[PDB]
Amino acid sequence: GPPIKLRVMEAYPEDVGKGIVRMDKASRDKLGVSAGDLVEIKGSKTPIKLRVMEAYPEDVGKGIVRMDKASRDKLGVSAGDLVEIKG
Ligand SMILES: [Cl-]
Ligand SMILES: [Cl-]
Ligand SMILES: [Cl-]
Repeated sequence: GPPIKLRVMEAYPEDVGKGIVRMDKASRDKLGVSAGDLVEIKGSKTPIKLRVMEAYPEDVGKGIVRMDKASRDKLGVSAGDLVEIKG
């Protein structure tokens, strides 16, 4: 559906090495996606796809997505950057 911009932040250690993105309900609902769906994320390198998982309560309403450093490096983005996401 429509793309949205979200601030990428580092995965909690619990989630390092899972090909996932933690996204909150407002973000998922704007994108039209569910947990388990793949989303495409754009950065300075070529885009990647990650699997949506429900945000942690600590992060709800903050406009962020969490993904691990391997994902950010593959995207050519840093923690704190805005990234474009699309379902
Ligand atoms: Cl998982
Ligand atoms: Cl959520
Ligand atoms: Cl590189």
